[PDB]
Amino acid sequence: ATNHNLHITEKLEVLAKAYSVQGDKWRALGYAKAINALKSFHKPVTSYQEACSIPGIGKRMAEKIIEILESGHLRKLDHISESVPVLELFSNIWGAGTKTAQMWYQQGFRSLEDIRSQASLTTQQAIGLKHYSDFLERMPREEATEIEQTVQKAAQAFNSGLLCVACGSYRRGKATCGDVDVLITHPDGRSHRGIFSRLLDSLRQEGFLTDDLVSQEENGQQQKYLGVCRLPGPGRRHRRLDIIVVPYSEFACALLYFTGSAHFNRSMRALAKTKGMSLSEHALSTAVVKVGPGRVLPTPTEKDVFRLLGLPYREPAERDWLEHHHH
DNA sequence: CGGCGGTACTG
DNA sequence: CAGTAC
DNA sequence: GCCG
Ligand SMILES: Nc1ccn([C@@H]2CS[C@H](COP(=O)(O)OP(=O)(O)OP(=O)(O)O)O2)c(=O)n1
Ligand SMILES: [Ca+2]
Ligand SMILES: [Ca+2]
Ligand SMILES: [Ca+2]
Ligand SMILES: [Ca+2]
Ligand SMILES: [Ca+2]
Ligand SMILES: [Ca+2]
Ligand SMILES: [Ca+2]
Repeated sequence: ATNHNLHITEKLEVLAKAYSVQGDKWRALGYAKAINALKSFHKPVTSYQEACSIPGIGKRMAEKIIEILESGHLRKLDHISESVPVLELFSNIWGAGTKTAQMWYQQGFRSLEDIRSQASLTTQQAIGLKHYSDFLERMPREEATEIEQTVQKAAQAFNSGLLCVACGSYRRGKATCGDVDVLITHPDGRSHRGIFSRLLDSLRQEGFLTDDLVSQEENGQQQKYLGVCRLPGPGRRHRRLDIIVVPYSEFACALLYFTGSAHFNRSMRALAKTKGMSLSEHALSTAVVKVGPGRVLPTPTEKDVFRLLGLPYREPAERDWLEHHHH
């Protein structure tokens, strides 16, 4: 775009973070939409009226946008609770969300050392905690490619016809990635089955996977792996890796889901529901509603899902937000 | 005013 | 079930 | 927070 309201969005984002770490998620959702709407606007907002006219912006947000626009900052930023930056710190641990972070706060911890030395930690959070720094860093797009190639090469050693694709921010074209998302399927509709057993064992053998966060290996029909990998060679960081294995008939919906963004996926699914459909990572489904399951519409490609939702195909680089348009 | 995406693990 | 995650 |  070119954010024409940069000075405004900066400040609303601080505020938004604050609700977000305090656990006030709907409020934080509201801020995020407004903020995207400001960023995409053709010009600096100049009037309260013009602010309210924007979908995503109502009275309370227009008051703020205006106050910032005239007076040059936002009072409310100097009343944010002091606990917020601790709650953010604790929430940046993988596996600890706002509840854990609040529990730790009421136990009086205020730093990661208070966490290590005294807090009770789930298995996941202990892993989250020891890799705190590495997991906060975004990786270059090129390290993501090598991670994906590792997973793919290990998969094709078992079956050369297996399809592997990196999704997430990578597929949306970004320069850096918070974590790598790999989608595996097989066009024969069948040989995706039992992959995780073999694939995980192989990736552990040569030391690439260093920890597992979610991986239900008791289940032969396991569909997801969330864990931690590390490319070989000196000084490499530990990275988050997510792998999903799906049947080929689910490929377009899984691809769409895994490409995201999160906000994009939410809006798509909200749209589907407005049309008596249901959109998931597994399928797009018609005639919903206790509720009734409705039937799967076949969707051999992502274009089919867009078409059935009455939208034009959206290129992966333009899937940051649904309500963001224009070539 | 109530709804705000739909689903998969963990414990 | 609540919590966290994708 | 905003929307229907
Ligand atoms: N709450 C969520 C989270 C993710 N998603 C979907 C499924 S996984 C895909 C990408 O999500 P990630 O959290 O890896 O974000 P991105 O890849 O966009 O960015 P970075 O990893 O931060 O580079 O989005 C979702 O539908 N709902
Ligand atoms: Ca509006
Ligand atoms: Ca966390
Ligand atoms: Ca590939
Ligand atoms: Ca991810
Ligand atoms: Ca990602
Ligand atoms: Ca396990
Ligand atoms: Ca309310």
